[PDB]
Amino acid sequence: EARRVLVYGGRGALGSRCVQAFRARNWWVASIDVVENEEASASVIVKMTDSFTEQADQVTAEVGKLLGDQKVDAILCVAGGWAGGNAKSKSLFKNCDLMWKQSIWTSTISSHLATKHLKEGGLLTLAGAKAALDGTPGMIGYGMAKGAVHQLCQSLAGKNSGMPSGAAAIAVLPVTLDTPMNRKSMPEADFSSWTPLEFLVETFHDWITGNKRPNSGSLIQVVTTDGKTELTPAYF
Amino acid sequence: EARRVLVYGGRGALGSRCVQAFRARNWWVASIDVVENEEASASVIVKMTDSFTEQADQVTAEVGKLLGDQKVDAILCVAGGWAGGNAKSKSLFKNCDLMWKQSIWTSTISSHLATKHLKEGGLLTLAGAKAALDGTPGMIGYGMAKGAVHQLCQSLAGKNSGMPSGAAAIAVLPVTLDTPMNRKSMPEADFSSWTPLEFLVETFHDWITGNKRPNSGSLIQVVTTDGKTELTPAYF
Ligand SMILES: NC(=O)c1ccc[n+]([C@@H]2O[C@H](COP(=O)([O-])OP(=O)(O)OC[C@H]3O[C@@H](n4cnc5c(N)ncnc54)[C@H](O)[C@@H]3O)[C@@H](O)[C@H]2O)c1
Ligand SMILES: NC(=O)c1ccc[n+]([C@@H]2O[C@H](COP(=O)([O-])OP(=O)(O)OC[C@H]3O[C@@H](n4cnc5c(N)ncnc54)[C@H](O)[C@@H]3O)[C@@H](O)[C@H]2O)c1
Repeated sequence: EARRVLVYGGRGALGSRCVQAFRARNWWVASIDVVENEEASASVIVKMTDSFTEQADQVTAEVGKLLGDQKVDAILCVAGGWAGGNAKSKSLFKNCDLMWKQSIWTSTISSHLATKHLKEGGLLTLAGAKAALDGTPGMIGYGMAKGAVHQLCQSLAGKNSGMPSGAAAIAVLPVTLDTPMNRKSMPEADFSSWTPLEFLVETFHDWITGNKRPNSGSLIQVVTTDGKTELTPAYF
Repeated sequence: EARRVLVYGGRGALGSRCVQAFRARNWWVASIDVVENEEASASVIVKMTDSFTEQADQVTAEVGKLLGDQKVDAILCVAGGWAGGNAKSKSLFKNCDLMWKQSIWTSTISSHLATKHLKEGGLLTLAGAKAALDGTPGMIGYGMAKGAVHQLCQSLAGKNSGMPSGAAAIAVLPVTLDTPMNRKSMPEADFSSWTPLEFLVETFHDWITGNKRPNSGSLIQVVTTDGKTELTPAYF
């Protein structure tokens, strides 16, 4: 029960799969990323800038003009990426900068967009990390970025957060996704423990059409063992 | 047991009290803030910029030149500030931008500085928020900022985070501090539930000189009831 979806990070591995999948069902899908998705119904290009407010104002304004008075069924915030490094790393700063822009910036704008354009009873999905439920000594930036997302998910389920009535804010907490990039970069790893993209797509679909949707403010761990994926709630 | 301290946010309410207090004991104290602290032994001025890596590289380089081969007993990261707003707020973006720069940026550089300049058995203090242990619907940015700090504290206590041997990473989680600004801005509030600055200063002093120091990765709630402050551990 949905025909209007926004995919934030629409050109990423997951995001791309979503656009394709929803377009195949004849849903109207807009992709919001640093580059265009010609497969989407519409594309919003995020401006590359160090200025958060400049980027945010730009996306908000453009989505505003694109939607008009139309509300969407869901906003899938699937933007992110990974970078490692401990506190001593020479690349700490560069990596932190990137991690913040990919996960914190996107999560924040998404949240704002949800308050303005999500239908009542609609869905917002955020991208967290199972690893970020604890200290992440070998990946400072990433852990911090994802931790903040987790926290934000809590805020949105609270009274007077600005979320539309009956809408839900849900964070997905994966370990590793099965992507060609992951495959090339971790060639001798056990792919049988990586989550297929299709599994998430099918899950999102369920959540949208009212099937098995968890409460707002839920942190859902996505863990794959021997090619079988399971969903397990985690508490903040 | 200390004579060398760095205060990050050295010109803030708390930070200022620290510099004064440690200088009074004849300790060498450097203040790192957006403005100079003429009361400190030394002052490092953070460059105002939207570029995280530009700001970070600048502080790191300058602290490096200032310290040389000298290690410090402690780094008190007391930088922050507060801004409110739900997800629907028109000022969300502006407020988020500020919250991130004051708490996330500072916490991150501080952490990096600790790995390079903290003595073994030294201390790093971070500034969190009791409120950020849950969803903060009325203060998105703040909650996110402080949540990330909490998470980072966890990372630094982990194996191979880059922290010097025996040093500790401790986050302080206040409710409200007794500041003249708070007083002017919340005039009919119960000041008897606000934490005196001196209490934190005395606490920091204890932590530095080895008295009653909690484990690394500790989240210490600071709660004042009827002018009596108490320290209570919280778990991530
Ligand atoms: N792949 C994994 O192993 C793994 C493990 C845990 C979590 N995750 C997460 O799940 C989500 C989906 O992962 P993925 O594998 O599809 O990621 P991806 O790297 O393949 O795709 C992320 C997308 O985000 C876009 N993006 C980055 N910053 C952006 C901004 N400011 N505005 C707009 N778009 C921006 C990128 O351009 C890219 O298209 C991400 O948050 C990712 O971190 C992935
Ligand atoms: N005052 C309260 O009621 C209250 C409640 C909870 C937490 N806290 C926190 O405890 C810590 C001490 O609080 P305070 O009352 O002394 O804060 P403050 O606002 O009075 O001082 C913070 C300082 O941080 C500096 N700063 C901000 N961004 C900076 C950057 N990028 N580089 C350097 N310096 C930067 C500011 O210039 C200011 O001097 C802060 O993290 C604050 O958020 C305060």
